[PDB]
Amino acid sequence: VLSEGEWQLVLHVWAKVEADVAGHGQDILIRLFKSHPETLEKFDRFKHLKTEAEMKASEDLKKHGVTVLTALGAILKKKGHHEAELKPLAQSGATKHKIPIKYLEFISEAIIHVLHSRHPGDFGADAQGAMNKALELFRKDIAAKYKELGYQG
Ligand code: HEM
Repeated sequence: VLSEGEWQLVLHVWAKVEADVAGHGQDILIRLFKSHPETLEKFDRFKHLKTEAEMKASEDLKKHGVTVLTALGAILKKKGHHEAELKPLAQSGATKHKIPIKYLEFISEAIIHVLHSRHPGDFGADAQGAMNKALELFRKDIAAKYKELGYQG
């Protein structure tokens, strides 16, 4: 659980993300694929992208990043009260895409990296701490939903 001031730091930087959801979405996916290339194997229509520039020119990738960040934002705004919003992600992660929690740690690292690269002035230690706790809670609660659906990833 996060304190009310921790949630405000999370939503404060998140408001900055929403000034450019598409570009943040692209930088996060690209950072994920580069840091942890195994993750790119989950995306059938994205593994023909061989270069950073090709990934940025792909409209489908950009659209996907907005879909990912929109869902994540809607969860964060619930400040922990996110069972209704989380359940559909658990279901497709556990029953369709098979996305292990380690891969959610990978994209969590990418999110922190890009937030610090773009917003250092609104993402110092305390805000990094708060966002870390929020994503930790996200992963903890999706793991528990994964197991209720019979996925141990
Ligand atoms: C912050 C964490 C994440 C969020 C909020 C998120 C959200 C979403 C949403 C909203 C969709 C479309 C709906 C559905 O299928 O559920 C999607 C699809 C997808 N996700 Fe995730 N995702 C996350 C992390 C990941 C990671 C870490 C992987 C892989 C390494 C992944 C792989 C996929 C794939 C393969 C699809 C299907 C895409 C298609 O080809 O149209 N996701 N995700």
